[PDB]
Amino acid sequence: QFMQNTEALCDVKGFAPFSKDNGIRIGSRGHVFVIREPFVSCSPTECRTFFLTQGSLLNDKHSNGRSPYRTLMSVEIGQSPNVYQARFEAVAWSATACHDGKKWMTIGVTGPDAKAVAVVHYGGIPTDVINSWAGDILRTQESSCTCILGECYWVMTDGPANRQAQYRAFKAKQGKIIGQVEISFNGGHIEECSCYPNDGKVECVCRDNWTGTNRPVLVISPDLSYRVGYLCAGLSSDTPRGEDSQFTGSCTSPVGNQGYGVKGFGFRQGNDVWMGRTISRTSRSGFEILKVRNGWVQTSKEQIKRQVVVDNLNRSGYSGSFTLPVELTKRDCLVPCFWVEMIRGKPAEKTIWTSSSSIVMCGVDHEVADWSWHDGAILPFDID
Amino acid sequence: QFMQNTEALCDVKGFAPFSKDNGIRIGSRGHVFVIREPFVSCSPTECRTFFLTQGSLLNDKHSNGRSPYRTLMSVEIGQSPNVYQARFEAVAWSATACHDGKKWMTIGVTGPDAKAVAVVHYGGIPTDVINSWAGDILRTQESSCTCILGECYWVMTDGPANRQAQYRAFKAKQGKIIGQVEISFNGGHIEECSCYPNDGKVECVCRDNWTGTNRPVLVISPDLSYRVGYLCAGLSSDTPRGEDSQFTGSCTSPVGNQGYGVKGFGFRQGNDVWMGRTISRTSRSGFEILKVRNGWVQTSKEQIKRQVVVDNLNRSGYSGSFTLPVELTKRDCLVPCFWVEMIRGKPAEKTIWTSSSSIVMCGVDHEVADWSWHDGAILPFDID
Amino acid sequence: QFMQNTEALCDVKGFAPFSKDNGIRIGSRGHVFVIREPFVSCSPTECRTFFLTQGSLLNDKHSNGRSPYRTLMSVEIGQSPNVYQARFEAVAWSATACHDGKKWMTIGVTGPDAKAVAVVHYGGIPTDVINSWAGDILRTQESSCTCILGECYWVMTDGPANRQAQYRAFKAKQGKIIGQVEISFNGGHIEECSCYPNDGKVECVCRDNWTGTNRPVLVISPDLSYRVGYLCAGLSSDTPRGEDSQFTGSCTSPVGNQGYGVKGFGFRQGNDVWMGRTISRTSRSGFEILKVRNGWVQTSKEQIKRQVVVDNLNRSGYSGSFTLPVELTKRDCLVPCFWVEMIRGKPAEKTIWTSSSSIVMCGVDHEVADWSWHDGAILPFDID
Amino acid sequence: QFMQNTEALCDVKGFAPFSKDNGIRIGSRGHVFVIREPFVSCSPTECRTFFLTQGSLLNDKHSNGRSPYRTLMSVEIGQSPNVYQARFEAVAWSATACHDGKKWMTIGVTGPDAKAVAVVHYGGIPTDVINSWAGDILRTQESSCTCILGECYWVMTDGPANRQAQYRAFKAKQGKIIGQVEISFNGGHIEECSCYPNDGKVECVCRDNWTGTNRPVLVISPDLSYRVGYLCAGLSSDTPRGEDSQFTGSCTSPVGNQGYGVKGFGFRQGNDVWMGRTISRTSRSGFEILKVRNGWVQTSKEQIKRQVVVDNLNRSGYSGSFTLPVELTKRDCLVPCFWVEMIRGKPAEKTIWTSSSSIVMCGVDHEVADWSWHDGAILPFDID
Ligand SMILES: *[C@@H]1O[C@H](CO[C@@H]2O[C@@H](C)[C@@H](O)[C@@H](O)[C@@H]2O)[C@@H](O)[C@H](O)[C@H]1NC(C)=O
Ligand SMILES: *[C@@H]1O[C@H](CO[C@@H]2O[C@@H](C)[C@@H](O)[C@@H](O)[C@@H]2O)[C@@H](O)[C@H](O)[C@H]1NC(C)=O
Ligand SMILES: *[C@@H]1O[C@H](CO[C@@H]2O[C@@H](C)[C@@H](O)[C@@H](O)[C@@H]2O)[C@@H](O)[C@H](O)[C@H]1NC(C)=O
Ligand SMILES: *[C@@H]1O[C@H](CO[C@@H]2O[C@@H](C)[C@@H](O)[C@@H](O)[C@@H]2O)[C@@H](O)[C@H](O)[C@H]1NC(C)=O
Ligand SMILES: CCC(CC)O[C@@H]1C=C(C(=O)O)C[C@H](N)[C@H]1NC(C)=O
Ligand SMILES: CCC(CC)O[C@@H]1C=C(C(=O)O)C[C@H](N)[C@H]1NC(C)=O
Ligand SMILES: CCC(CC)O[C@@H]1C=C(C(=O)O)C[C@H](N)[C@H]1NC(C)=O
Ligand SMILES: CCC(CC)O[C@@H]1C=C(C(=O)O)C[C@H](N)[C@H]1NC(C)=O
Ligand SMILES: [Ca+2]
Ligand SMILES: [Ca+2]
Ligand SMILES: [Ca+2]
Ligand SMILES: [Ca+2]
Repeated sequence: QFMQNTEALCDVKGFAPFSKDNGIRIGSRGHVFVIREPFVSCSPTECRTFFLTQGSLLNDKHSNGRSPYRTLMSVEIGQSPNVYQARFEAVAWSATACHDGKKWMTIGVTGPDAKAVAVVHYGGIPTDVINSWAGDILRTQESSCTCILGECYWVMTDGPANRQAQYRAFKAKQGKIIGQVEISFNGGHIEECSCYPNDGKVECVCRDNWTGTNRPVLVISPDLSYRVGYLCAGLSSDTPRGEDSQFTGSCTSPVGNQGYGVKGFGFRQGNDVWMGRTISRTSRSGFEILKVRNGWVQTSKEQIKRQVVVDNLNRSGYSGSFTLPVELTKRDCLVPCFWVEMIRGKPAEKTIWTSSSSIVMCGVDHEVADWSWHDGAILPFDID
Repeated sequence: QFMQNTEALCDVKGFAPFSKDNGIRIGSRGHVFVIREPFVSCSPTECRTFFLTQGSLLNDKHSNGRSPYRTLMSVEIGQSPNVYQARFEAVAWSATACHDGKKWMTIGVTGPDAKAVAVVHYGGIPTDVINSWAGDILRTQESSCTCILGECYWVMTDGPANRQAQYRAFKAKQGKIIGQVEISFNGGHIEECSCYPNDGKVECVCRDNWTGTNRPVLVISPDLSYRVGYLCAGLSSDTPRGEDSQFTGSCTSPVGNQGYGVKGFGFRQGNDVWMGRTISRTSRSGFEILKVRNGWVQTSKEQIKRQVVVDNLNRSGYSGSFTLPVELTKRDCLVPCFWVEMIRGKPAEKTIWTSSSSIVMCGVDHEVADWSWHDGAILPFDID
Repeated sequence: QFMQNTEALCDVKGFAPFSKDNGIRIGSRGHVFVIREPFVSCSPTECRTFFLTQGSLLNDKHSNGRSPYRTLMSVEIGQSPNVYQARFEAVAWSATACHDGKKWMTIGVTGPDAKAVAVVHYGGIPTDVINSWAGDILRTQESSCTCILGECYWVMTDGPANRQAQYRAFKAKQGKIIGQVEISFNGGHIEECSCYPNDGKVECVCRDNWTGTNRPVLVISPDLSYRVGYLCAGLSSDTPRGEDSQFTGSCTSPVGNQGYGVKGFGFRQGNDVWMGRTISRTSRSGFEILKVRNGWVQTSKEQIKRQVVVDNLNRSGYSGSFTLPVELTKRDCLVPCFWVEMIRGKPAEKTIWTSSSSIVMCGVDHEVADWSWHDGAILPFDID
Repeated sequence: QFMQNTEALCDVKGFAPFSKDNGIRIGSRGHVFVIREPFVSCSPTECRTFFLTQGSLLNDKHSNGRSPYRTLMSVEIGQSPNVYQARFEAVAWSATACHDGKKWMTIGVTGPDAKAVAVVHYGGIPTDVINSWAGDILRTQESSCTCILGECYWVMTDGPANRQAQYRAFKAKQGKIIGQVEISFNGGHIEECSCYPNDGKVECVCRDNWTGTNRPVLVISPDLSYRVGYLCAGLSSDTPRGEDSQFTGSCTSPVGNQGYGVKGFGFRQGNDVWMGRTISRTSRSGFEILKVRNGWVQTSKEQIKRQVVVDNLNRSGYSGSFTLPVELTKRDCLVPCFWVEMIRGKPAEKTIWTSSSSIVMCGVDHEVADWSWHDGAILPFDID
C-alpha cells in the first residue's frame, strides 16, 4: 500500500521532544561515524535518522578533516550514528530520502564537482541516475523528500553556491524518474530545501546562499506546476541575517543583501507560519522556533509563539522538516516535525575533526517550555 | 489484539532468577551506557529492560557526574544496556513504559524543573504531552505502567520531594490521554509507584519521601475511582527505616517520622503480601523479599516466607514490579515479577561516575534458596 | 507445529566442518565474553551456539579467574560469543537448551552449592523450577536437550563429583515439568550427558567422573522407562584413560579404575558407533572421531573410520552432540552433528583467565580428510 | 518461489556507484575483520557482501600475516565486514555463494592442500560435500554463483596454479549436487570464474594463471553442456599483461605468454562486451571498465565506452560480477553489476597485515563520469 499523504498538515501550538542521539558524547568512547547533514524521514512503521558519514570514526586519525568516502547511512531515530546499528544506503556527499508506503527511496550524489552523479535507490538497490546538467556540484536537499500517492518529489541545484544557479524539481515512481521541471527564479537562489506534504502539494522552504536573508518558498503540484517566491514574514530566518528591527519582508524578492546561509525550515499553518532560526544572527548558535500570524501570506511581524530548543551559548547548525504519516498517528492530518543539527569541532573549536549530533521535535496541541537540549560533548577529544 | 490483563495475580511461594545483565562488569571494557533507574516491562512476545542513560558511556570522561542528555532506551531482558543493542524510546530524566498488546507506550519526562514536559510515545512516535501542573519537577514511576483491556494507566507527582506534593493518575488509549484524576492524600506522599494489574484493577505500592517509613498503596479502578492509604503490614519496607521491634503498622497514615526513601514494591496475595526491602535499615544495601500473612489488610507481623537476593555486604538500590502476560505463560493468572537495581560508584565509592546493574526474579510455585546475585564489578575503573 | 524427531539417525561415513567461531582470536581486540561450556542446538530455522559466560570480557581485569555472574546466552552458530550479538537466556552456571518446534526451552542452574535452583524457561520467560534434591551441586548436560513430539527431555545429577551420586531424567511440555524418573546406577556415575533423538528415543552418552574410563549410556523412552549401562566398545573414550591395548570393554560396568573425566559424546549407527575422544590419554589435547563396527552392542575393537579434527599439539576440551531437524534438511533421517570446545588459558597456560572457542562438524555421506581447526589464539594477552 | 533468472542481461551504457564500505578506514578504530576476496550476491530482498576473514581483526596482533581460521561471513551490501553485523556462513579459505529465490546456498572450501573439502550449505546448514579430486588445492570462484530456475551452478579447479590443471562445473538443487561435468581445456587454465545468468545460460569470465593475458570464457547450459574458449576482444584484461598495441586477440587460445593473473570479469552485451581491468599493466593498481564493439564475437579493438572507478595512483585487486534480480528491479532484463576489491598492506606497503575494502557499481542507461572511489586508509596502522 502507497501512503496517500494528501491530508492537511496539522495546526500545532508547540513542539515536544521526540529524540536526542547524543552521538558525539557516545563517540568519545563508542564506535561512531564522523558525520554531518543528518535528517529524519518516516515510513508507515518507523522514523529513521539518515546521515552523511566521512567514512571515518570519531576519535580516530581518519577523522582528521565532498570526498569519495562519504556515504549515506541510517539508523532508527535517536540511535547514535554508530557503526554496528547502521544501514548502508548510498555513496553520497549530498542526499535525500523518503518512503512511499512500500519501500525507501534514497538519492545519493557523488562523483567529481564538474560532473557529479545522483543515484536513485529504491528498496535498497540502484534504480535510476541523474547526471549534473550544469557542471557545478549537483546537489540536493539534505532532508526528507516527499511522497504523495506513490510518487516522490525532490529538489536539486546545479551551479554556483554564491550567485545565480539552476534549480530543478523531480518526480519518481518506484525509483524511476518520471518527470522533471526547471524552476524559473531569476535573481533568486535555492539550496537545501526543507519540504513536507500539505493538502496534496509539496511545500518547501529553502536556503538563499546568494543575497537573501529571507528564505525561498517553493510549492510543487503533483503535475510539476509550481509557484516560487520568498517566505512573506517580516522576520528573517537565515543566518547570517540582520536585526529584525531593520528588516522588512518580501513575498517575491531576496531581502537583506548578505551572502552565505544555513539550511532551515518552516511550516505553513493555514495562513500563519512556524519558522526556525538560529538565535544568533551572525553564527550557527542557538535554535528557536517562532509562530507568526499571517506569516505565510503577508509581511507580518506578529509573533504569537516562541520556543527555544538550544540556547544561545551552544552550537546549532542545519535544521529540516518531515511529517508523521497517518498510518502511525491515526490522525486526520499530517503531524509536522523538525530536527536540528548541532555541529561540533573545527574551525570554531580546536579539534582536528568536525561532526554533529541531533535533536528531533514534533508538533503537539499544547505549548512546551523553553529549554536547551544541546550537544554536551567535552572538547577537545583524545585524538586532538 | 489488546491484552486483557483482567486476571488475578498468581499466588506464589517463592521467586526464581529470570535475568542478570552484568552491565557494569561488561562496561569495564565494552561500550555500555552509564544509567540508573532500570525497569522491566513485557509485551505478548518478550520482556525488555528500560533504563535512563546519562548520555555517556562507562569508562569515558563524559561519565563524570536531571540533565538534557538523559534518554530512555531499552534492550531485551538480560542484555547489558549497551550502545549497539539499544532501542531509543524517549528524551527523559524520569520515565515509565508498558505494552497494551498491540504496541509499546512510553512516557519520558524532560525539560526544566519549573516547567517539565512529559511526552507520551506510542509505537515509537510521540502522540501526546502532559506539562507540569505544579511547577516542581513533574515526575513518574521509573517502572512499568499497567495496561488493562487496551487502556494504560500510570502515576505522576509534581511538587516538593520532602513535604506535601500533588499526585495524579492518568489513563491513555493508543497513546492519547483520555482521563485523569487527582489523588487526595493530605499528610501523605507518593513517589515512584510500583504498579501491577490484579483482578481488573491497578495496584501500586509507592515511596513516601516526606515522613513515612512504610509504603503508600494506591488501587485504581478503570474509571479512575481509587483508594489510597498505606501498606497495612506491621513491618516497614522503606529505607531509611527504624527497627521492626519499634514499628507498629498503619493502613491509613505514615509511620516512623523519617525522611528520604527508596523506590520499592509489594504484591497482594489475596489478603497476604510479598514486600521487598533493602536488608540494611540505613543504606541501600542488600535485598530481601518477605511474605506476611494478612499483611495487605491488617498490621500483621506474621512472616511466613523470606528470601534473600543480594546479601547485606553488597549494594542494592531501587526495585519494582511487573507481570508476565498470559499470552506468554498460558496460565490462568498473571505471574508477578520484580527487578532490583544495584547502584555502584559515587558518593559511597571513590569513582567519578555512578551507574547500576540489575537482577530480575519471577514468582514460582516452590520456595527458592537464599543467595546473592550482586553486581560484582571491581572499582575504581580506569577512568577514575 | 511441534518437531516430530521420531526418525532414525542417519548413518554417516564422515563429518564435514559446519562452523568455527574464532572467539578467542577475535577477543584479543573485540568485545567477547569469557566463556566455557559452549554447545549447539537447532530449531526449524537455525542452529545456535549457547555458552556460559563468566559475566566478563576477554582482555579486561574482570576476566581474572560457579559464580553468581555466570549466564547462559546464545548467538547464531559460528558467531563469536560477543556482547553485541548475544541473546540472554538464563542465570546459569550449568545449563541445557533445545527447541520443540515452536519455541526454545532453556534450563539454567544457579544458586548455592548446597541448594541450587534450576529455572526452566520457555519462549524467553521462566516457566518452572527444579530445586536440588540431594544438596550437592545440582547440575545438567552442558549440551542440547532432546525434544520428541513436543515433549523435551534432559538429564541432571545431584551429589558428589567423584563417588556415587544421584541421577534423574525429566520430561517437559511447553516449559512445564510433566514427569521425572530416578535412574538406578549403583556403582556408576553420570555427568554431562550428550544426548540426541534416534528412532523415537533419547540416546545419551555421558561422563563417568568416579571410576570409569569408558562412557555411560542411557536410553530413555517417551514414558520415562529407560535402559542404562556403558558404551560396549573395546576402546575407551574418556580422558584420562589408559592405552587401548590394556583396555577391555564392558556393556555393564565402569572399566579402567581412574578418576576425573571430560564431557564427550557418541552416536549409534545401527549396531556400530561413532565416538569422539581427545587424542591425548592424559590431557585435553587433540580431538579424533572413530567409527567402531558393532561398537554399540559388543566390546568390539574393530575400527572402520577415523577422522582428526584438532591435532594433538593443540588444546581441546568438552564435546557434545546435536541433530539437524528434517524441516531444515528435508531428509528422511536426523543428521548427527557434534561440537568441540577448545579451552585456552590457566592453569596450563600463563594467563589470568580461562575461556574457550569452538568448531562444529556435521555427518555427511563421504569421508573427509584429517586436519586441525584449532583455536589459534596467541597467548598471553595484553591483560596478562 | 524460485527465481527464474532466464531473462536477457540488460544492455547498459554506463555503471553507477551502488556501495562503498570503507572497511579499512573504519577498522583503524572499529572492530572489523581482516579479509580478502569479498564479493556480492543478491536474493529477492537484498544484496549482501560475502568475504573470507582471516579469523582476526584489524589493528590487533592476530592480523600479523589458506589457514584453518579463515571463514566465510556476510553483511548487507555497503556495511564494513565488522564483527557485530556479520552473519557466519562457512569454514572457508575459498568460497562461492548465491540465492535460488528461496534460500542462500554457500560453498566453503577448507582443509589440507592435498585433500581439501568443499562443504555446500543451504539455508544456513551443511547439506553436501565435494572432496578434492586431484589433490592440489581444490578451489572455487570467490564471487557469486548462478541460479536458474531453482538450480545453482558453479565452477571449481583442482591442480597446479601455474600449469595445466583440472576444471569442473557443478549443478545443485536445494543444496544437493545433482550433476557435474569436466571441462576439457587442454592448453588453457581456469581460475576464479566470474559468472552471471544471461538468456537461460551461465556465462563466466575467468582467470588464466598459466600463460594467458586474455581471459577464459565458459558458457554453461542447464544440462551441463558447455562451450569454452577465450574472450575474443583484441584488448587484454588480465594483470600482468602486455601493451594493447602489441596485443592481438584470440577466441580459442591464450595469448601474451605471461604468468600470474588477477580475478576479473566481463559482461556480454549482445555481440559487444564490457570488460574490467586494472589500469596498470604490471600491478593491481587502478580500475577501468571498457565497452568493446563486437568484443564478445571478434578480435575487435573498437572501444566505444570507458569509465574509470579507481585511479591509477590507488590500489585495486580482484573484481567480479553479479546480477540484480527482477523481483527487486521489476525490469524485463537482469541488471549487470560488479565489485572491485581494493587491497591494502604487505608486501607492497609496510604493514604486518593485508586486507581489502570494496566498491560496487551497477549498470544504468546513461554514461557516468570518471572518478576514484579508492580505499583511503592511511598506513601504517597503530599495530605496525
Ligand atoms: C592531521 O593532518 C595534518 C595535516 O596533514 C597534511 O594534510 C593532509 C590533508 C594530508 O595530505 C597529509 O598527508 C598531510 O601530512 C597533520 O599535519 C597532522 O599530523 C594530523 N593530526 C593528527 C593528530 O593526526
Ligand atoms: C571530573 O570533573 C571534575 C570537576 O570539574 C568541574 O566541574 C564540572 C561540573 C565542569 O564544570 C568542569 O568544567 C569543571 O572543571 C574535574 O575537576 C575532573 O578533572 C574530572 N575528572 C576526570 C578524571 O575527568
Ligand atoms: C588477579 O587477581 C589476583 C589475586 O587477587 C586476589 O584474589 C582475588 C580472588 C580477589 O579476592 C582479590 O581481592 C585479591 O586481591 C591479583 O593479585 C592480581 O592483581 C590480578 N591480576 C590482574 C592483572 O588484574
Ligand atoms: C609478527 O610476527 C613476526 C614473525 O614472527 C615469527 O613468525 C610467525 C609466523 C610465528 O611463528 C611466530 O611464532 C614467530 O615468532 C614477529 O617477529 C613480530 O613480532 C610480529 N609483529 C608484531 C608487531 O606483532
Ligand atoms: C556546495 C554548495 C553547498 C550549499 C550552499 O555548500 C554546502 C554548505 C555547507 C554548510 O554551509 O555547512 C556544507 C555542505 N555539506 C555543503 N554542500 C556540499 C554538497 O558541499
Ligand atoms: C525529585 C524527587 C525524586 C523522587 C524522590 O528524586 C529522585 C530520587 C533519586 C534517588 O533517591 O535515588 C534519584 C532519582 N533519579 C530522582 N528523581 C528525579 C526525577 O530526579
Ligand atoms: C561439579 C561437578 C562437575 C562435573 C564433573 O564439574 C564440572 C567439571 C568441569 C571440567 O571438568 O572442566 C568444569 C565444569 N564447569 C564443572 N561443572 C560445574 C557445575 O561446576
Ligand atoms: C591457489 C591458486 C589460487 C588461484 C590462482 O591462488 C589465489 C591467488 C591469490 C591472489 O592472486 O591474490 C590469493 C588467493 N586467496 C589464492 N587462492 C587460494 C585458494 O589460495
Ligand atoms: Ca543567505
Ligand atoms: Ca520514607
Ligand atoms: Ca572418568
Ligand atoms: Ca594470466
